Amino acid sequence: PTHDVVGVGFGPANLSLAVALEESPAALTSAFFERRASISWHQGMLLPAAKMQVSFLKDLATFRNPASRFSFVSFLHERGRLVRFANNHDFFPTRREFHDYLEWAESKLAHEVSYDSEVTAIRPGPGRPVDSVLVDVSTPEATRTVEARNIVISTGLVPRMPAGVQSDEFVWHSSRFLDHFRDRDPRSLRRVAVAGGGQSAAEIVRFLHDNRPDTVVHAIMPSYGYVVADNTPFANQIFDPAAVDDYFDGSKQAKDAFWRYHRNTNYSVVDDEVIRDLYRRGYDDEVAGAPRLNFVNLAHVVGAKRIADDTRVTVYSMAREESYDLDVDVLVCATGYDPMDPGDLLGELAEHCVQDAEGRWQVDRDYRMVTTPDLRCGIYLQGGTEHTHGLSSSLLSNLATRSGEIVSSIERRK
Amino acid sequence: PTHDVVGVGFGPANLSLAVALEESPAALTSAFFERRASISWHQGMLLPAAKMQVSFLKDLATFRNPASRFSFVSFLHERGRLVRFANNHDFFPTRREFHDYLEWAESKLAHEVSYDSEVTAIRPGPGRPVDSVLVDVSTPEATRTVEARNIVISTGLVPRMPAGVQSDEFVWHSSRFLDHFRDRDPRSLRRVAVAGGGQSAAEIVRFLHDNRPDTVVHAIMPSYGYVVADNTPFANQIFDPAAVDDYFDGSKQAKDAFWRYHRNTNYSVVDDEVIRDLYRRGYDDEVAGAPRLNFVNLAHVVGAKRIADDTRVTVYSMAREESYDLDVDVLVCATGYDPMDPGDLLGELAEHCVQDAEGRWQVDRDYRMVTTPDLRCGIYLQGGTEHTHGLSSSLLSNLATRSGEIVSSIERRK
Amino acid sequence: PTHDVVGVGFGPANLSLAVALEESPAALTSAFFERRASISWHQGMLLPAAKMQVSFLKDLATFRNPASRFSFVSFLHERGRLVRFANNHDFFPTRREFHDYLEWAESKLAHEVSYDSEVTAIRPGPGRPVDSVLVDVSTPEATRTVEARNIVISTGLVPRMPAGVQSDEFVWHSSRFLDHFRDRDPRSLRRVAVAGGGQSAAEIVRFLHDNRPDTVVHAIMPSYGYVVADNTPFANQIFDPAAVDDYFDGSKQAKDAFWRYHRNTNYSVVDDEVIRDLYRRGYDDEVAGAPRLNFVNLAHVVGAKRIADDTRVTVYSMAREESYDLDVDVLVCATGYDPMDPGDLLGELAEHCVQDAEGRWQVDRDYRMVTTPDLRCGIYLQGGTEHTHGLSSSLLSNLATRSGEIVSSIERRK
Amino acid sequence: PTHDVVGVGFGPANLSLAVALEESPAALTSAFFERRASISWHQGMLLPAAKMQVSFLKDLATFRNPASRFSFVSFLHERGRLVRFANNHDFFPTRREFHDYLEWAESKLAHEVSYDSEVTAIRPGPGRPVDSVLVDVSTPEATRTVEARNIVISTGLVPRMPAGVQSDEFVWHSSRFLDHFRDRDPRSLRRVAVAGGGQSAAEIVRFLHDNRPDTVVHAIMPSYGYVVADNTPFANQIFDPAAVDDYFDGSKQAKDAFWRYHRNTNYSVVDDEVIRDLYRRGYDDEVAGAPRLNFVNLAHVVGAKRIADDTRVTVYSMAREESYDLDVDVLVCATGYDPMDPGDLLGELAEHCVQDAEGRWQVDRDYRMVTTPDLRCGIYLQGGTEHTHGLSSSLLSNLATRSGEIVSSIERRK
Ligand SMILES: Cc1cc2c(cc1C)N(C[C@H](O)[C@H](O)[C@H](O)COP(=O)(O)OP(=O)(O)OC[C@H]1O[C@@H](n3cnc4c(N)ncnc43)[C@H](O)[C@@H]1O)c1[nH]c(=O)[nH]c(=O)c1N2
Ligand SMILES: Cc1cc2c(cc1C)N(C[C@H](O)[C@H](O)[C@H](O)COP(=O)(O)OP(=O)(O)OC[C@H]1O[C@@H](n3cnc4c(N)ncnc43)[C@H](O)[C@@H]1O)c1[nH]c(=O)[nH]c(=O)c1N2
Ligand SMILES: Cc1cc2c(cc1C)N(C[C@H](O)[C@H](O)[C@H](O)COP(=O)(O)OP(=O)(O)OC[C@H]1O[C@@H](n3cnc4c(N)ncnc43)[C@H](O)[C@@H]1O)c1[nH]c(=O)[nH]c(=O)c1N2
Ligand SMILES: Cc1cc2c(cc1C)N(C[C@H](O)[C@H](O)[C@H](O)COP(=O)(O)OP(=O)(O)OC[C@H]1O[C@@H](n3cnc4c(N)ncnc43)[C@H](O)[C@@H]1O)c1[nH]c(=O)[nH]c(=O)c1N2
Ligand SMILES: NC(=O)c1ccc[n+]([C@@H]2O[C@H](COP(=O)([O-])OP(=O)(O)OC[C@H]3O[C@@H](n4cnc5c(N)ncnc54)[C@H](OP(=O)(O)O)[C@@H]3O)[C@@H](O)[C@H]2O)c1
Ligand SMILES: NC(=O)c1ccc[n+]([C@@H]2O[C@H](COP(=O)([O-])OP(=O)(O)OC[C@H]3O[C@@H](n4cnc5c(N)ncnc54)[C@H](OP(=O)(O)O)[C@@H]3O)[C@@H](O)[C@H]2O)c1
Ligand SMILES: NC(=O)c1ccc[n+]([C@@H]2O[C@H](COP(=O)([O-])OP(=O)(O)OC[C@H]3O[C@@H](n4cnc5c(N)ncnc54)[C@H](OP(=O)(O)O)[C@@H]3O)[C@@H](O)[C@H]2O)c1
Ligand SMILES: [Br-]
Ligand SMILES: [Br-]
Ligand SMILES: [Br-]
Ligand SMILES: [Br-]
Ligand SMILES: [Br-]
Ligand SMILES: [Br-]
Ligand SMILES: [Br-]
Ligand SMILES: [Br-]
Ligand SMILES: [Br-]
Ligand SMILES: [Br-]
Ligand SMILES: [Br-]
Ligand SMILES: [Br-]
Ligand SMILES: [Br-]
Ligand SMILES: [Br-]
Ligand SMILES: [Br-]
Ligand SMILES: [Br-]
Ligand SMILES: [Br-]
Ligand SMILES: [Br-]
Ligand SMILES: [Br-]
Ligand SMILES: [Br-]
Ligand SMILES: [Br-]
Ligand SMILES: [Br-]
Ligand SMILES: [Br-]
Ligand SMILES: [Br-]
Ligand SMILES: [Br-]
Ligand SMILES: [Br-]
Ligand SMILES: [Br-]
Ligand SMILES: [Br-]
Ligand SMILES: [Br-]
Ligand SMILES: [Br-]
Ligand SMILES: [Br-]
Ligand SMILES: [Br-]
Ligand SMILES: [Br-]
Ligand SMILES: [Br-]
Ligand SMILES: [Br-]
Repeated sequence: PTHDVVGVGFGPANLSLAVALEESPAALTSAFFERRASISWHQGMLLPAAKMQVSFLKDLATFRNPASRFSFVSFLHERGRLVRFANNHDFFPTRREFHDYLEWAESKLAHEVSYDSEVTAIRPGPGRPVDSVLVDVSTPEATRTVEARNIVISTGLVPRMPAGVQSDEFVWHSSRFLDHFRDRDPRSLRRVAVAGGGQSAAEIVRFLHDNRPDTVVHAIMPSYGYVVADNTPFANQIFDPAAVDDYFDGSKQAKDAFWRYHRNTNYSVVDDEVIRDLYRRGYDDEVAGAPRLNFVNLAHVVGAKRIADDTRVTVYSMAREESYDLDVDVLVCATGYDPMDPGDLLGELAEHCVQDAEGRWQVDRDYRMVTTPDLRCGIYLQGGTEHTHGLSSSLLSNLATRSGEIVSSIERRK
Repeated sequence: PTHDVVGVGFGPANLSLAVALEESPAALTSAFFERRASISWHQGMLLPAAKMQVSFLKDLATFRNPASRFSFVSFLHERGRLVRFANNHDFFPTRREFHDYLEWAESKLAHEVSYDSEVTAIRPGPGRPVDSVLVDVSTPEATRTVEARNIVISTGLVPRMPAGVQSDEFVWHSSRFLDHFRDRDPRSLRRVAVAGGGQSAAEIVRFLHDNRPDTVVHAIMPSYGYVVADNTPFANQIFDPAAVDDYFDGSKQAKDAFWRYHRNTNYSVVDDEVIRDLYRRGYDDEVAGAPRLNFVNLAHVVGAKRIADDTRVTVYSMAREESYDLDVDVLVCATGYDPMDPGDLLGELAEHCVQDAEGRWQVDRDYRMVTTPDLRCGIYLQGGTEHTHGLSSSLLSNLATRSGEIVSSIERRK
Repeated sequence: PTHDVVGVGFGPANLSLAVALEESPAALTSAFFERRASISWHQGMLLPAAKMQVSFLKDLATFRNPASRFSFVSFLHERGRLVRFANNHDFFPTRREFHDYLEWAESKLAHEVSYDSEVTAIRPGPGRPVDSVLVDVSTPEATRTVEARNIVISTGLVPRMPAGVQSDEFVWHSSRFLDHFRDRDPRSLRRVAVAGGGQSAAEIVRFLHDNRPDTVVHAIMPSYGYVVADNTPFANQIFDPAAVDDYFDGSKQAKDAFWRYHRNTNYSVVDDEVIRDLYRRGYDDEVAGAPRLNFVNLAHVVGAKRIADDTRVTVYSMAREESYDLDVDVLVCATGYDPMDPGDLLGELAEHCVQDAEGRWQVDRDYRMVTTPDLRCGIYLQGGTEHTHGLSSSLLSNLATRSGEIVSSIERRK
Repeated sequence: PTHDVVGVGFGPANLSLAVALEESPAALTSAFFERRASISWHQGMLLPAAKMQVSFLKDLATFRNPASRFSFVSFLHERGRLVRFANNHDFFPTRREFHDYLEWAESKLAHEVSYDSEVTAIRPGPGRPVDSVLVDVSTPEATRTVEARNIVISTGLVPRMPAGVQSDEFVWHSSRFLDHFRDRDPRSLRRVAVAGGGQSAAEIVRFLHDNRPDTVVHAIMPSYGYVVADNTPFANQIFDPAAVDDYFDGSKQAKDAFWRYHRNTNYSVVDDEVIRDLYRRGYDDEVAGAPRLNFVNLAHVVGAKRIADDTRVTVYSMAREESYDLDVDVLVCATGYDPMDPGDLLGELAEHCVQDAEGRWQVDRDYRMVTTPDLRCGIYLQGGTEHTHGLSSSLLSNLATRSGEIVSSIERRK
């Protein structure tokens, strides 16, 4: 049994793909494999006040199909919370509500996703030219192989630790913050260092500040203060379907300009509202004569070691061009992520995939990897297209159109 | 040929009815009559900056059917403006865009509306009990009569001038502001009086101030300054479908409480942003040493007379308890509207319509007039239900659910 | 030793008076008596997030003297927080910071206030015409009498409980909320009823929601939902110095118009941001499937009784026109305040104070009670002038100008 | 006659110096020379809606002296506009009002400024050690020389045109926009090109769009849309007095970090509000079917030539890597400014001024140029300290403290 398309991973990207498949009149067979027991959308960072960074209109389908049964609005309606939501006049749902939306959409699908199923490799199917791929799937009990004419890789961002710092029992990456934080006896995390100046760093500091009154927090970041995230309307355009065209067709000089001017729309920046809230907290503590937030600016974390009952963080100060130590109970590294790497699961098939001068996967407009004539199977990327398709690659801005484009591509080639 | 339902008037209310009819699986025949040449939704007040007072999610259908082909979101999509609109992050479209939406929805309808068709009377059909009504329709060429088992009256708010003031060539009601303003020579309206403290009054003054630099404006209103419109989420809940029930099923005492506390959600009030804009304009003029906005507070317009080339406005000052005369080129009365009244159109049928103690029409929860057993035809009201259904009656807050309940009622009784 | 002026009470109003006295070139002797141990400015309601309802520019002096050593700006500067405050771009300080400001201003004063000193009576001095008043002061150790040519009564708002509800250990007035709440066992206040729809009611509910995850709260109020406080620039003009004149010189009809239209600037209303925050909390709880905020609208508390371990609150529902019982651990009545009344303190002197038709004190523009020729001493009111001077009487909007006018009046008559 | 200090230029910077001198108890003689007829603070860009980029609290003196007779608040009070201003709740005055403030402050000043007086050179005074400088002043009638022990150079930003483009009758720099625009016939500027993506560019485009309904505008900028200006509280800390020290004492690495992360607080960026307003304008035009704003992104103006009745603008597109022409009536270059440079004015004294490795002027913390032993006179810079003191150098953020430090330095050396 050969599937038209197999999806690796089941986060929002492949979920929108599943939705696109179901709404398409094309009869395409599919299977999706997710390593986790269920949809798990950055749960480590599902903090109490966390808000979506995108508008609810930017959901799984609406931009493609304004009357989708899978729209966020449909979700609200079924949950009897559309009227209440509209009264709030906030375009940005909470992360918690959105996570619910995902699970609701997944349930509504006719198709059934295979959970607890980790794709370990993707191999050339039999014959030349290669007309199918073999997908090696590991479940807790067994292992098996499924065959597919096309494959869509959507395995998500990859946590990035500072150079020279390894995650450990008292050194956490932000992605696994709540995982670790639930364990730990409250009276044992009185001193926390948080590395980073981005959205993750800010949210974690805010959470620590609100959730227990006596925690002392060291916010260590290279900038002089949080840099504001740019969500102004002209800016939000870089995420419009048509802007993806602009970026794709543009010269390397144009692509650079994109990053040079508009990297602030997403990377190493903090939403305006979160910034103000942190500032208000700092101000009120000063008034109360009880400072707890220590902003260590123009600095990086360059090392961590456990010494007795204290995690010793080595900080490099740019202002003084000197390193020094910082003893705390826990170091949380909110130091960001690396892009999805298409090459991960590809071994041999990577031989048939085409790189450019600088070594990067070549990708067609329809998110399909460029291959030699030895490969006729479609390898599509949702994620890992930062170089070719732009800033929207890892984000939720363009789920509907990207998924739709991929489905159409697959139908066209069938 | 007897129709299941005939709609009198084709503003947003009956348009949502037409949509509800089309989306309903029930096979109901219908005709709609509009006296104008086309949909004309308060065009006299389609000022440059005018913004909807209701969220785009409150459209013709979405609250009833979250995936309607007639949703505002569908409209944006077809116009290729959904992405752009979402980037704006504003829940409130312009009046101009919304007017487009209505025309777009009307065109989509399978059914064809009869324009240039004024309903002049509604009369008892033949027989007893009365099982149909006769609808007298006047077109430019002819007159005719069509028969219907149910009728839905939605003829809109009725302009209300101040007592003792009649509309005239230099005394206008706000509803016909642009109609009269586009005609006049700019250099002839250097002095304008605007009566009222509501949304209409404020928008007109703002428009006059922005449009031409030398117009002097007298803003005459009973309050000491504009009163802010309440659109905070809890007060807004009075427009929830469920709040209609609360109002309907509530005692007279409870109904009175709605008006006493929440009349400021709509009547005699001005949107926060419009108020601030006017204030900024006044401030900047003062700085420039060139005042043009004269706020005449705690006052009422009590008369107008044309004297040579001047419109003389008689103003009563509450502070002073005396009247005085104000000479301008034009008096614009933004003094509001009276509710729809099915009274005039009904004639003989009114005999079979039951009134309450205070002589008002009794109306069922499904918007259907209470009748004697002599009358079995449904007379539904969209508008004119302020006293039975509450503050949502004349507004856009509840189009989807009201229209849906009327359609269901008609189907149930068939 | 006869003082030119004696101040009864030392809240913000008399503090601004003290400041006005010191800044005036006039050499006037004074004494101030405060019953409490120190300045105590609604400490029972000093909740964590509470924000001033008035701009920092509306402080003790700035409107009168734009370069006062007692300005809020001077306070920030001395505290080394001015730059930090300006960066925040918020016109509204916290209540906690403002309380600090008051104490700071009090300390800076040359004059020394007499604390722990309750004024128990004000009596006619010796002679005719009565030329001085005698002020009976009770300290913890002794009692004494001081003599003054003028007296300024500023004893503040008086807590008002719902009719037929008396405060006790499980039935609190909002004014003493933190007094009772602190140290009460957390696990013993799992069910709280809060009566009222005003700023106090809203802040307490929000605090309860924020500070304890388990607490179930019943918000009981006569309106259908919180009514927004009007702070828009034009309505806010009623607090301008010149608007005091407009109100004072205006007819009874005009005065009524102020209250009819602009009572929503202060009474029985809630700040926009606090409303939205409560709504967001309610929404998120619904999403989480854990409702805790119960809004009991169109209702009022009509009785309370202690029954075993429960406080039984009798609620009257306007919608149903019936009464029912609600069991909670504590009833907090945030039911507002009555105006200051010089009546009690005055005794005999009241004979020489002229009343108008409705039993109310006549007051001159300069806040000086109207007296018979039998009395030449100045009795000034800061507070209790709602009926003569308007909505600014109990508020912080006009401290600088009122205090300045009182000082000037006293100097003029000397 | 030898002055303690001579100021070159009389914009806000030297105005604050004059104020600092006055308020200082030190008896220092001074003269100020301005080449214009009066204070002329970027009048070419005094557009109708233009708003200060800095809080009113950041005025001539307040941060140094919180009760200055020259504060913005004092200004408002004297103008009888303090109450009205506070009611507006806007920290940011209009540029128009601020310009008034400057003139008002100038008039208050006890000592008189010499207008129509252009400093043409600064020379070594006679003898050894060099204890004075000679200032060559050219008035319309005569020329003269004044002597001073110290000199403060504050001659402002210098307009910068694109490379290969020269200002002309139909090619304007933004700084002279209104100067040229008030002259031209309206019907002759139907096609305008505006180069730049900064605050100047945005304001001019907005003005052109609002002013006349039929102007077509080409907005040419290197970014893919306007980049938001960062004004959030933490990033704004870079303008704190203490942040000057951090920048000054910091390594080159640290200084680079300030620019790398926080350049977006001021350069090549646009205020949030202005961006949103432009976007709304674009949206409404599309709805109206009448587009007029053409955003030419990822592009640079590289040339301009007059050809008959057309200004032909050569545009380089980074996306296509090619150049093309656009014909308009006028090209406005809003392409920014170069820093103040004491270089030109200094001449021979420059020999006595020490440069660093990269050939830049070495400046002490007090703003005083580093000199050779023979030179004992103080040469202070207000402006032109970007490389030593940081991003505050050309701005209004720090007038009070900088001026105060310079005055103190002069007194201390005296
Ligand atoms: C805390 C936080 C919050 C947000 C965001 C990031 C972070 C860290 N993002 C960006 C983020 O990339 C986005 O929200 C989604 O996670 C992207 O969807 P994906 O399906 O592509 O990755 P995603 O990570 O969601 O899905 C990957 C899945 O594949 C599974 N998987 C990986 N390898 C596998 C294998 N070998 N076999 C089987 N399964 C495998 C993983 O288990 C995982 O479930 C965002 N962006 C935005 O625009 N707005 C927003 O609000 C947010 N919110
Ligand atoms: C300037 C302005 C702006 C707004 C609003 C009012 C005003 C004055 N409204 C309220 C307004 O009532 C609502 O928007 C609709 O007009 C109501 O729809 P009807 O369909 O009920 O009115 P209208 O929309 O008033 O429908 C009546 C129509 O029937 C026609 N008609 C009358 N008599 C007839 C006859 N005898 N025969 C045939 N046709 C006849 C009329 O010609 C008219 O077209 C509003 N509310 C809100 O909630 N949000 C908002 O943004 C606005 N905007
Ligand atoms: C929780 C809360 C918060 C606010 C406000 C009210 C409340 C309840 N207000 C209004 C409030 O009225 C105002 O802030 C001041 O309290 C009024 O000053 P007095 O100085 O007039 O009152 P208070 O400030 O009430 O002055 C009274 C003092 O006199 C003392 N006293 C009474 N009788 C005495 C006696 N016989 N002998 C000696 N001393 C006696 C009392 O002890 C007390 O210290 C307000 N308004 C606004 O415009 N903005 C705001 O932010 C707020 N904030
Ligand atoms: C349109 C616009 C608007 C703003 C700003 C810039 C621009 C272009 N700025 C920055 C701007 O640099 C600042 O507002 C002041 O102009 C700087 O003060 P200066 O006194 O140093 O220069 P400024 O240019 O104001 O004054 C210099 C003066 O010296 C005179 N002069 C020059 N050479 C001379 C000579 N040889 N002899 C005699 N006189 C001579 C000139 O005539 C001129 O009047 C700003 N920044 C901010 O933080 N907030 C804001 O709101 C603004 N607003
Ligand atoms: N509420 C939400 O929906 C939410 C929450 C969290 C994250 N997200 C999303 O997830 C994505 C990533 O955000 P992110 O904050 O996790 O990552 P991020 O944007 O890459 O931010 C990483 C930060 O850590 C800094 N850093 C790197 N090495 C460091 C070191 N050795 N010491 C100190 N700081 C160091 C980076 O500084 P430099 O770049 O200057 O080197 C940067 O400030 C974004 O798309 C974001 O929007 C969303
Ligand atoms: N942008 C939009 O979508 C828009 C624009 C305009 C209107 N509308 C809507 O249309 C409806 C009507 O609003 P409206 O502003 O036209 O009317 P309105 O709300 O009824 O207000 C009428 C005003 O005139 C005053 N008034 C009455 N008699 C007067 C007199 N003799 N002299 C001076 N003033 C007098 C009223 O004062 P009192 O009430 O105190 O007596 C009131 O302030 C509302 O639903 C509104 O939201 C919407
Ligand atoms: N309302 C106000 O108070 C107000 C008004 C206007 C200005 N200002 C102030 O004045 C100062 C300067 O602002 P500004 O906007 O005048 O200048 P600016 O910040 O320097 O911005 C100049 C812009 O022109 C661009 N540019 C450079 N060469 C170009 C070319 N050949 N073709 C097209 N575009 C080109 C720059 O792009 P790149 O830099 O990316 O190369 C940049 O976006 C700031 O302090 C600003 O805040 C204040
Ligand atoms: Br968005
Ligand atoms: Br719903
Ligand atoms: Br690193
Ligand atoms: Br560890
Ligand atoms: Br970890
Ligand atoms: Br949190
Ligand atoms: Br492009
Ligand atoms: Br540290
Ligand atoms: Br796409
Ligand atoms: Br698509
Ligand atoms: Br709404
Ligand atoms: Br679209
Ligand atoms: Br009319
Ligand atoms: Br307008
Ligand atoms: Br109810
Ligand atoms: Br309904
Ligand atoms: Br329905
Ligand atoms: Br205020
Ligand atoms: Br400070
Ligand atoms: Br109590
Ligand atoms: Br709180
Ligand atoms: Br619930
Ligand atoms: Br007063
Ligand atoms: Br005064
Ligand atoms: Br403008
Ligand atoms: Br600022
Ligand atoms: Br004033
Ligand atoms: Br250039
Ligand atoms: Br040039
Ligand atoms: Br030219
Ligand atoms: Br020029
Ligand atoms: Br530093
Ligand atoms: Br030519
Ligand atoms: Br400094
Ligand atoms: Br200083």
